[PDB]
Amino acid sequence: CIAHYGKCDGIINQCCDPWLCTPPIIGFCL
Repeated sequence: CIAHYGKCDGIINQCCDPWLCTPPIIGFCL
């Protein structure tokens, strides 16, 4: 479910950790 602080597919904010994927498109979950 997306690597730690790793980029996301974009429209899919399914980032387990650390918290959420923001921004959604072209961003990293922190």
